[PDB]
Amino acid sequence: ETITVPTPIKQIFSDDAFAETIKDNLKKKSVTDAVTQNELNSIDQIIANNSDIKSVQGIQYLPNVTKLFLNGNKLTDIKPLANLKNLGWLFLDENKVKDLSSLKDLKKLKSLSLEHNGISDINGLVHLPQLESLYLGNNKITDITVLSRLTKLDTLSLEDNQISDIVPLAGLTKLQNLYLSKNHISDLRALAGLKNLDVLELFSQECLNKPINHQSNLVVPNTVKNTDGSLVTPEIISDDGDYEKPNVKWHLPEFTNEVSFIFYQPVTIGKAKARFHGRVTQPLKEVYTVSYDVDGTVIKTKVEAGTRITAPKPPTKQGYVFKGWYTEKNGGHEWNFNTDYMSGNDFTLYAVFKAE
Repeated sequence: ETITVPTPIKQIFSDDAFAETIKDNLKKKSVTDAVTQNELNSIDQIIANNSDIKSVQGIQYLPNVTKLFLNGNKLTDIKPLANLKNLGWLFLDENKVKDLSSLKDLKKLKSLSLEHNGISDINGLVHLPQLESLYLGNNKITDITVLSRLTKLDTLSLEDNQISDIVPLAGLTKLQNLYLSKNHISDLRALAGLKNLDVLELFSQECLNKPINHQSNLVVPNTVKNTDGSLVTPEIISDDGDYEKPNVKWHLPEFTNEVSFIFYQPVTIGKAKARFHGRVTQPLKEVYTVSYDVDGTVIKTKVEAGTRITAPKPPTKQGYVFKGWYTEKNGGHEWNFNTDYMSGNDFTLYAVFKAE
């Protein structure tokens, strides 16, 4: 990883955009100009944001780089970084970098920015417990279990992700700046002990409940909790709903597949002021009851409209032969379970028998 003769910049740095970056850093006239290892050793910092760079191949010949600004490029592989032992600041916003394993030996890294990279798996960050700043906004992260090992972070941005479980942050008492907006957070109890916060953002939380059946009189528990576990009063409720603590209630005379409510709660933690803001969405299934009548005795089961009915075990009446399930006791037509789907209303099916 060392050149032994003067070598043109373009020969080492194969990406045309990155070659111009080295030329400009060294104040050279052309990417064809020859450079020496002593000149490469002199590079402490590279600033090449928004420069259409696809590859940093060649950077492994720069042992003394401590600061690397590469926001807004087209990078995917970062393996050439693997042995830059003195790298302290790495900014890789707006790329497509997913293989964080190349970072595992960068033990002097103090600041890491990886926003807008499509990342979901951050487990590779376990090898960087010394990090002080971490920017992971605009990604697809759900599991932040690993962050309990990052006990040196004072700055953490996780905004615009898919996080619901923030329990791994509870012990990270060094945090001073914490950006968590645009996530799925409904329970702030994990934040209660972060007494050193100065800046906190908690806006636009989208919280999705598991679906329940639609009913005429609907009750859904309020699941939004402050740092002390207390319920956050809804800011506004859809469909003319009302808040009857601890439950939100609606009268829905006609079926609808969703209700929702928005919440707002001012929050103070340590010296930090924040606005806890978000929406809880409740999907609803339209279910009705099939009643099976067997000579006056009925069993009822609930079935979603538009789905197939599972036929019950047929009744066995001595001296007769079961013929089918009919829409009326005396008369009507027979229900065909393989092709007729549950209707949008309650109804009864009647067992009919015939003589031997």
